[PDB]
Amino acid sequence: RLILAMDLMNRDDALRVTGEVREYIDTVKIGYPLVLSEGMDIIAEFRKRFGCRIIAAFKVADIPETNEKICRATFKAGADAIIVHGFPGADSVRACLNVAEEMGREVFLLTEMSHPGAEMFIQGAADEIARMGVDLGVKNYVGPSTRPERLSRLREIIGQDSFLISPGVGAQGGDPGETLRFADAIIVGRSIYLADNPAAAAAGIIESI
Amino acid sequence: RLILAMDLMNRDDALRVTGEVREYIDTVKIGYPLVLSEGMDIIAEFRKRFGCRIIAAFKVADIPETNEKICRATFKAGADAIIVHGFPGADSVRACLNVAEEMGREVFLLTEMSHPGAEMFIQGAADEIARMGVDLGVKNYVGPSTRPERLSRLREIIGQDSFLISPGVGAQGGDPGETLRFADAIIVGRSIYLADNPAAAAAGIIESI
Ligand SMILES: O=c1ccn([C@@H]2O[C@H](COP(=O)(O)O)[C@@H](O)[C@H]2O)c(=O)[nH]1
Ligand SMILES: O=c1ccn([C@@H]2O[C@H](COP(=O)(O)O)[C@@H](O)[C@H]2O)c(=O)[nH]1
Ligand SMILES: [Cl-]
Ligand SMILES: [Cl-]
Ligand SMILES: [Cl-]
Ligand SMILES: [Cl-]
Repeated sequence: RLILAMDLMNRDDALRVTGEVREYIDTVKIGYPLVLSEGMDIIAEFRKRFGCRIIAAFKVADIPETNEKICRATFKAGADAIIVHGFPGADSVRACLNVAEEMGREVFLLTEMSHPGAEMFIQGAADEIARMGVDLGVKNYVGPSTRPERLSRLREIIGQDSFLISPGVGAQGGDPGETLRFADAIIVGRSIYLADNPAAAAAGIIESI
Repeated sequence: RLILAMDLMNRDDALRVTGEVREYIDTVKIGYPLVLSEGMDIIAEFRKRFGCRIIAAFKVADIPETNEKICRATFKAGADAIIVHGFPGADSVRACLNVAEEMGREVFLLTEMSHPGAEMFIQGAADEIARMGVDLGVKNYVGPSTRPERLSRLREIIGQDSFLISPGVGAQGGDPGETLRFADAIIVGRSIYLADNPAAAAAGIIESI
């Protein structure tokens, strides 16, 4: 129920930390901080080295045509799933779903974000973004640990069978236990990778879980 | 280090047994007995239901053009890797490697088989099939548990970094421990799925390992 957000930017440190906490996870979320610094080949290296599932945290938010290209490159690189923003609309999300279907991969729909600014425009559209996901057949979602009442509403819309993961635990203020009342898994980055002992930090989260 | 060969033909029994032994594995080898009976959709169902890696045991052995089509359908269905026969030659293997590269997936090269008949024609070509794999850049191989001296020779050719899995353990007479002196993982089918208590059978193998 714990996903590591590996946002370190240098390959050596990323490999060190991921290896140290491998026993407490099986899924690593890799995003642009690491990929832009070390290249897309890092995805296949991680998948092979650690035998974990890899979720690409690219939160695609372009027009349909470009979203298709990004998804294809991401799955070609070996990612098991890609996170997609829902605010750009149904056609942009459908483009990602089409490529995931073609390549036997998964799409996670980001519905409401965890940072303070998410309240400005995203929050007001979040319920509709989640309903759009349900209408499109999306089965994997991302919602905020920092707002459990919003996480509850998201779970209500997507149902119990849908898979929901949630960032914002630790550094941003979210609580593991409270978040897991609604999400199937929690995403944790800094609380683990910036810790003096990442393995102990992960173990401590697991214990409370 | 244990891969389940799930060759039961009915979905209910396959799901039952795989769920019962899930804690002892993380990789399931699915082949034609199950796929032809329940459809290719069973691959994605297993991947989702159990969160395990899926190796498609199709041992592709056609001309390049057809091998390409089979590999594409297999990866579209969600398989993480596909097993390919090496006896048909380099072009047939290259066709599979090309699709695996396009889709961010893996190819396992079957070099020598485990049954008695493998001594008739395959064994005499096995060393060369393995060398061909090395020349083509193959990093994943399949060799026989029933002939550890042959498994040793295969390991010698492919090197220590290559990943080697081995069927023939249990029902066919192979030994877990002896096989693991050379292979990274053992494939076990009947000894587990036909057992009165599959979980206990898997646990017993794990203990001896
Ligand atoms: O609404 C969202 C969507 C994505 N992330 C991402 O999830 C991770 C959370 O990291 P951290 O705050 O645990 O360090 C980071 O990769 C971050 O970009 C959020 O934090 N909130
Ligand atoms: O040389 C080979 C190649 C493949 N398999 C396959 O590996 C599995 C071994 O099953 P079992 O003998 O443990 O039941 C089966 O799916 C079988 O088709 C072998 O046994 N030997
Ligand atoms: Cl993300
Ligand atoms: Cl972004
Ligand atoms: Cl096989
Ligand atoms: Cl066959």
